[PDB]
Amino acid sequence: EYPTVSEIPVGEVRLYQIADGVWSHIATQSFDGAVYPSNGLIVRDGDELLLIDTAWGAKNTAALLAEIEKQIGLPVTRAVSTHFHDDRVGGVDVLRAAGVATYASPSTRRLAEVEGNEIPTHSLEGLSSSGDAVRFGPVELFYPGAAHSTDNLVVYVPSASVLYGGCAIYELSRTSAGNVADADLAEWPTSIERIQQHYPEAQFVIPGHGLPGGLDLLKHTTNVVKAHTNRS
Ligand SMILES: Fc1ccc(CSCCn2c(-c3ccccc3)n[nH]c2=S)cc1
Ligand SMILES: [Zn+2]
Ligand SMILES: [Zn+2]
Ligand SMILES: [Zn+2]
Repeated sequence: EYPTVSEIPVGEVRLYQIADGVWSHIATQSFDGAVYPSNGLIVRDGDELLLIDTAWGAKNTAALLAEIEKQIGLPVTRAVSTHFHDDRVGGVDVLRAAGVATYASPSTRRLAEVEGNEIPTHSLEGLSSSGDAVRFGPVELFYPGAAHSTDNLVVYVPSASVLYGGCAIYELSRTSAGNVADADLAEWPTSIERIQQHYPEAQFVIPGHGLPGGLDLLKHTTNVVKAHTNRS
């Protein structure tokens, strides 16, 4: 019942209830004549919502907000982008125009600036060192160290045991490394181990793209990263 590319018109968003007061959002985007799904997180914060990641661009992001307004009907007051690439910050202006406070680490803000990407307004302090964790309302934010990118964060919802790995975690179907231009291949397995050691109790693991699963997505990503490392 998890939405895939074939059930999502490009420009539309679906929401998927993972657990109580936790949803993934699913959008699609064309890239290089391919069509990819993309996940984000929505977490109930009392009477308001915390959004994790944009829906990969302004049009998708406006559809996401409209879809939240329709299906949940609670206001999105804050949003966190998990790394500086366009699939996570693309649409930050749309959120901002709708009165959402947008957040990212100084690391992510710096890299987005350098990249010429949209720049979330507010800064998340205390994530600069590997293994750093900080509370952000109904979630914990964790910097495991460099993986898909030097700045990538993961999000844990303690109340629901939902780990959102963002693009540092691959779904099981993805058997080869994705787009690794900005990755730290050498540090990626160690960063996944930090996630393993810090959240052994996670029941649900949501990858940045594709199907959710359990904690084996961590070991899976390790396996894939290592196979890529050994390309010859
Ligand atoms: F099977 C697959 C293969 C690759 C992906 C990733 S599609 C690329 C998304 N992306 C991007 C991106 C940003 C802007 C334009 C294109 C890709 N930056 N970081 C990441 S992750 C997903 C599923
Ligand atoms: Zn990326
Ligand atoms: Zn503000
Ligand atoms: Zn991604």
